[PDB]
Amino acid sequence: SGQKGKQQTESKGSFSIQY
Repeated sequence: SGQKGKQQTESKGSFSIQY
C-alpha cells in the first residue's frame, strides 16, 4: 500500500514503494 514508484505504461518501472 501507499505510494509506489514510477509505474510506467510500457514497463512496470521498478519494484519500489516510495516513502
